[PDB]
Amino acid sequence: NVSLARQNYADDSESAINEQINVEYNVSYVYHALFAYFDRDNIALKGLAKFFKESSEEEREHAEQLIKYQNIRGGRVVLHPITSPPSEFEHSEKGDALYAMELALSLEKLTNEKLLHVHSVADRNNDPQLADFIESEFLYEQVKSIKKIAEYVAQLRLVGKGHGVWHFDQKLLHD
Amino acid sequence: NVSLARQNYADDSESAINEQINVEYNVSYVYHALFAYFDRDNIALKGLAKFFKESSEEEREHAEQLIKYQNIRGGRVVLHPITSPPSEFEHSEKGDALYAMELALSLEKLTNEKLLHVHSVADRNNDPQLADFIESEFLYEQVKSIKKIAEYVAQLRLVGKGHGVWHFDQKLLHD
Amino acid sequence: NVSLARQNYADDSESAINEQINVEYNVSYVYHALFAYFDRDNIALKGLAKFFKESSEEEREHAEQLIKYQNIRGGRVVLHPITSPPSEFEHSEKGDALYAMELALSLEKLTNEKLLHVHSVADRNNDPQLADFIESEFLYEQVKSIKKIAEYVAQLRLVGKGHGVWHFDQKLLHD
Amino acid sequence: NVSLARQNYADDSESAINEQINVEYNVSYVYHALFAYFDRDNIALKGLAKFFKESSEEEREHAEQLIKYQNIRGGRVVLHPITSPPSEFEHSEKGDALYAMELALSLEKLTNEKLLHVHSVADRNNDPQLADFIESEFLYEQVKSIKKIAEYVAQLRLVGKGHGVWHFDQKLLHD
Amino acid sequence: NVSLARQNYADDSESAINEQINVEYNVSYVYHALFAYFDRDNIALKGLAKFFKESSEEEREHAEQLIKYQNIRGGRVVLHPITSPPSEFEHSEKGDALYAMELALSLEKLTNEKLLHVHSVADRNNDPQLADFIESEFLYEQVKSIKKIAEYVAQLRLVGKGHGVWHFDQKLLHD
Amino acid sequence: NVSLARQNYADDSESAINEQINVEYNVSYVYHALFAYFDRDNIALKGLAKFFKESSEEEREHAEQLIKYQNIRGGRVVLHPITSPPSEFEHSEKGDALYAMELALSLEKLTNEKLLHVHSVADRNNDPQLADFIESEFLYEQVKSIKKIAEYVAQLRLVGKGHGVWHFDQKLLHD
Ligand SMILES: [Mg+2]
Ligand SMILES: [Mg+2]
Ligand SMILES: [Mg+2]
Ligand SMILES: [Mg+2]
Ligand SMILES: [Mg+2]
Ligand SMILES: [Mg+2]
Ligand SMILES: [Mg+2]
Ligand SMILES: [Mg+2]
Ligand SMILES: [Mg+2]
Ligand SMILES: [Mg+2]
Repeated sequence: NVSLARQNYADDSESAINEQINVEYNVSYVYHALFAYFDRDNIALKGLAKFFKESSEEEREHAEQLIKYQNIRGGRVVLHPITSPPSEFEHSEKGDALYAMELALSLEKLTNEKLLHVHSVADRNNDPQLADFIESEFLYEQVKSIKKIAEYVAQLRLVGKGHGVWHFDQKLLHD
Repeated sequence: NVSLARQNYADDSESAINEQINVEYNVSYVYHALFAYFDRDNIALKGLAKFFKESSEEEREHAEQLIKYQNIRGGRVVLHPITSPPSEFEHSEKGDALYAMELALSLEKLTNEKLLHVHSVADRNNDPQLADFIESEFLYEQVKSIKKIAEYVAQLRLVGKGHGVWHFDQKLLHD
Repeated sequence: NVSLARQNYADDSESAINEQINVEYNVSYVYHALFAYFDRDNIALKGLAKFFKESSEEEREHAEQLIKYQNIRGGRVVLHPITSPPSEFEHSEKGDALYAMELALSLEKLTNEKLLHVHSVADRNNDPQLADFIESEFLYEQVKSIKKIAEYVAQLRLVGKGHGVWHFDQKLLHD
Repeated sequence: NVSLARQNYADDSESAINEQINVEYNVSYVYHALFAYFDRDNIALKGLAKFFKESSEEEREHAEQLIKYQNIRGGRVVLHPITSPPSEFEHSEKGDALYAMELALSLEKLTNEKLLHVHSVADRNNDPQLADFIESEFLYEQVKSIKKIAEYVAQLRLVGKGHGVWHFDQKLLHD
Repeated sequence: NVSLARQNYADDSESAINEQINVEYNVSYVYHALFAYFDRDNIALKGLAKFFKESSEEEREHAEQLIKYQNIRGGRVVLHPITSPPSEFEHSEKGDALYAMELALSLEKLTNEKLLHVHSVADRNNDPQLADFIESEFLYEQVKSIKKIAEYVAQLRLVGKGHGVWHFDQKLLHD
Repeated sequence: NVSLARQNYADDSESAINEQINVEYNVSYVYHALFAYFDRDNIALKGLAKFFKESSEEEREHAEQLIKYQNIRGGRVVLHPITSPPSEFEHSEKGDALYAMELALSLEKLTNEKLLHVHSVADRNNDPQLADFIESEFLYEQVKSIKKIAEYVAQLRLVGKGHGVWHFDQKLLHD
């Protein structure tokens, strides 16, 4: 029936973790839609495809880590529906590549906002282990990832459409 | 914005592949709910949890392989919603372990049924490349997986609840 | 009682596989009779003996693979009687060696005809996995084996009886 | 067309060796039916299946060794029909595993009885080479195999049906 | 003078294979004309030259594989004329590189159409071995090749004429 | 768009190189027809097949070297049609092997005559680099190949038909 491990773990904290699992899965799914777009033969931006596919795997790993954490604390994992992401990332004015990177950046900042919410739930329930788990396993990697993608945005704006985007994509491919 | 690779690839086949991606993703998600249940401290069947987690990873890799195939043929990948799986796999008369394994078996047979439909879609559109992709990459591995899981069901019925289930789980844990 | 794996597997397909198991065993047994003849001290064609003994092992391995396949699909293996092969392969006009190779060739073509029958049973029962299993695991190796033995027939006809047969046998021995 | 090697080798002994080849082949075939039964998905005793498959291979290698011996002595090898073995080894009161092992034990004792007759055939024809071939290559290995299988029968009676049988099977699987 | 191997091999299948051999040779020859053009000192696109030269060698290897297959099945190889390809691939609007890569794409799709025709001939003559040979040895490699070249077309359109084309060519050279 | 490398390179020399490219391709094609004949299951001369296959590859490599040379000198490669070779090489009185080796000898001496023509075109046009290219890259290998094949003709005449030809062929196979 009941968890024998659960201790100092509030219903609201359990719920916030189940919510964060769903955020990470949904963002993982959008990254996989981004991979599927740039992997098309008529788009053919293989570095962007690779980067978005690796980002999809990374976010799913975050989701799996939170599932494991939930059970460590004795909460119960509830897996919520995963929403259908858009399929098309065409943007004639910005170029598809810059538009996709700007969307990835907004994806990372949304994830960060959600993580900061989990942290506030932990603090208001006096759960220092949950607060530390979020800080040490997610918050620092999240701001590093935000800065990295913001740098890609800046570089894609600098090189311009056409040859420059293709070249930035080759740099992404071989990193 | 049109595929330059696409040839002899019907919209019928394109949609069946997008449906199969969704089937594999949903089955992967159910396997992750099964992992999350047996990973609970009060269930504590580590072999079952490991088997279902690795099954979840395998089904996700099937989805990603079909995504890449779609783009090879010049179809457009559409990622459909992933439905929320059940969280509870308690069953007093069968025991949780036998019940979960019988559910895994029906998951694999449902996947096989969907795969056989994709193959008939290929045949009816005279798409021998798609037919052979399904046969060579999925259909043989699928009947092997169904037999493996039916063997686990038989072994779980033989050893009985309690000590026997825990012992079967340890064997799974070390496979 | 009943197979839990069996799915899309017709009674006629199960029967055709049990029949093919018996074909492979019977051909394996005739190859072993061929080995036993050329291994006689007064025949003393050690390359032919070796080739026929390895062919006997190969065909028995085919029989064992079909037994395993039957259980993978959830059919029930029925092992039918194995017929007594002839013991003597003397042929004064052709020479024993050429006569035995021509018989091996007819053995391989009979096996091929039986395999093509299994395949037709699979197609008429809409069993694409069985059809692919036969194609990918048997049909290609079978035509390669038929061409190889036909080449031995042609070479044995070319070298002629006596010294030439003994020499061709030495070539077979060291391959 | 006559053997130049044959010496002190009675037709009595030649026929007894051809009979022993047939005994080993029939026992090998029964062991393969036992493999095919325990390899079923609803039986799923992998250790038993492996033991019986390796027993089938061992008995076939005995047949092939006797074929080679026949030709060493200058007898003519005759390969007799191999009879269809039973397919079903279900036994509610003993349990399938104990029943099958007791059948294996009687198979080995029947083989031993046949071997002892071949030895008496050698003795009554003053064929000390044949007698010593039987003693050195078969009779000691045969009593060792009978004792090993009688030990398996005793262990299967001790552990009882259900969990115990599955556990004994796992020990067999890792031997 | 007659094939002893030939079995279940229709005259129409033999002809379709001989036609496919000629298609592979003609495509190989056109690739060699593309190599000879981009290897000119005043064109000097080394990566495209290398790619077209390796494509010519691989298409010739396909022709040789089909020759060997014809003899495995016991048909007779007939080698037909290889027609003269164009020598000039100058295109002012598209640029030579994009024009040549679009031409390569249509050559691969033309080969694919002929392969699918051979497949249909095999199906119509109930030749599952020939159907499987085309599927497993040619059709999958062909769709991968078509996607690769369509990706090259997309990249050549993205980078534009002049510096971009030269840069894409360097990428192709070192891959 | 004109060659910037071309220097002291006469139109007649350019044309003689394009003619020689077509000579090597046609000879290569005939060697492939010889391979396809001796690769038949009812001919089964594996050494002759291997020799003619590698001769075909060698002559095609000569053609490609002449293509590269043409571009080094600034001429334009023109690829002419490749005529259809014979498919049958049966000769009852000589035997197929001796007849085919005598045909290869004629092929090599014809190629030699064409090369000596290219050399005389170079001399008439005071093109010492072309003359030296032909001398050092082709003429010496050509007389060595001619002597090699003449030696094969003499050995095939000496061993006679049947066992001798098969034996010579085995020697060729292991060279
Ligand atoms: Mg994350
Ligand atoms: Mg801290
Ligand atoms: Mg799957
Ligand atoms: Mg076989
Ligand atoms: Mg296939
Ligand atoms: Mg024995
Ligand atoms: Mg080439
Ligand atoms: Mg090709
Ligand atoms: Mg040459
Ligand atoms: Mg010189």
